[PDB]
Amino acid sequence: FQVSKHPHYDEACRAFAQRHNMAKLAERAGMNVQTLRNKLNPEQPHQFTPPELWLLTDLTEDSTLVDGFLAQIHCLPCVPVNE
Amino acid sequence: DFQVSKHPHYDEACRAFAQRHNMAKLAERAGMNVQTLRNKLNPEQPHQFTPPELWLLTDLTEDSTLVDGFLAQIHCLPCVPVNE
Repeated sequence: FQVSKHPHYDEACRAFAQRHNMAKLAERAGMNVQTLRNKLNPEQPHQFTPPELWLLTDLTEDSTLVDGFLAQIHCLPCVPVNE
Repeated sequence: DFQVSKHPHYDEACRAFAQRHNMAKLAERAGMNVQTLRNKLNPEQPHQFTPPELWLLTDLTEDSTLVDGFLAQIHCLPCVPVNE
């Protein structure tokens, strides 16, 4: 695995802020709304933690953050499995 | 979908990753403090890796233990490379 040139995670972060209401999502996740914007802003040094990435993915049922996380290291998107 | 699992998948991967690799040698390659680097892999400590930190360590070690545990904590199969 090698880190890519194209910012796949940065484009996944900007797109995640596009779809969801940041005020409502930050409240449900118990996050300061400005800190959530910063961790989604590739212009700011704030970054998500693994527990934060799972929580936001769980509440929204959207894999944008995780899929962009995987493409940066050339992994295909999450393929879930149940049972 | 994408629900959080109650098993410590990412935690157990952090322990296995920490045991497999020398922490001092990885810290000087990754440009991190060796004590901070252990804290991220110690589940009993609240320190966590940032997304750039996980890509770098996966790059330097060519070991997908942390990424696969990251995927397993929310019910994703292990990483399948793109391979150009």
